Amino acid sequence: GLSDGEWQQVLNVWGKVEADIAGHGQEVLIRLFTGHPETLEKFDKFKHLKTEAEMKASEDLKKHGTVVLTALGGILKKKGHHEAELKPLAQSHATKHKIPIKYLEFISDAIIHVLHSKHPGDFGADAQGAMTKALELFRNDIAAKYKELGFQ
Ligand code: HEM
Repeated sequence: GLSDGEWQQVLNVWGKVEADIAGHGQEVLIRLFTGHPETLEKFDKFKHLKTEAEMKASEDLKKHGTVVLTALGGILKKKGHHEAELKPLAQSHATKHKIPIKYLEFISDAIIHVLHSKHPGDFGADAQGAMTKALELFRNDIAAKYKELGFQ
């Protein structure tokens, strides 16, 4: 649960992401893949990427980064009222993609990392606190659907 002030910060920070959704999406995925190589194995269409240079050069990775952050932004803009939006994502990630919740923790931290990297000094303490809570909420609601499905 976030306060309205906190949601306001989240959506303020998100305005930064939306000015360049593909650049942000790209850097998030790269941070995930390089920080946690086992995650790369879950993508049949990225598993070929051996080096970070190849990742940076991949237009399809940038494309998918856009898809991911477009979906996350859709969800964030609901300010917690995201059941309809989140349920299909939980179900596809549990049943088709088979993504353990640990990896959603990974990408959550990666988003925080990227925001500091692209906006040093422009991502204050309050903003980090709000974004972190929002990603925890997102993660926690997915976690509930995972439990329901018996997925580890
Ligand atoms: C903020 C977190 C995430 C969001 C918003 C998100 C969103 C999406 C969306 C919208 C799709 C396409 C529709 C679908 O298949 O349901 C997708 C596909 C996929 N996601 Fe996620 N995702 C997230 C995190 C992750 C993580 C952490 C992993 C793995 C470590 C992952 C693995 C995949 C894979 C393997 C696909 C299918 C890719 C393909 O073959 O086209 N996702 N994701």
